[PDB]
Amino acid sequence: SMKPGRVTNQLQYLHKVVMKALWKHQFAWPFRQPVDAVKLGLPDYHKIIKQPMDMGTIKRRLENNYYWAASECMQDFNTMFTNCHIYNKPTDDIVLMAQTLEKIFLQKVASMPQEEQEL
Repeated sequence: SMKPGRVTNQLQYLHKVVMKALWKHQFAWPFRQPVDAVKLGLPDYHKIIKQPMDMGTIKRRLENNYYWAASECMQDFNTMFTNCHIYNKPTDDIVLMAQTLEKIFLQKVASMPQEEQEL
């Protein structure tokens, strides 16, 4: 991080509303921790996916006031979702799970405060 972490109204919303809804969802389980490509038998995962990202990592970052700005957290979420769409076959079950979470993410983000302020 070039910037210190802090708390903004948008980051607090991403934590207390958006992550709260996503973490507990029944389709969250493939996304709660980093992909372990050896354990899962995915030998080219790290050749294909340049920036792994997962909700466990995002949740820890939110808990530890890691982020400087909400866009940084948003970028992490969209990287996680994109990695799934890129790596997986369109017919893989995990793609449906990611799509379901994306819809929830978008629905919650639609009610986030739209001007960012430090707390």
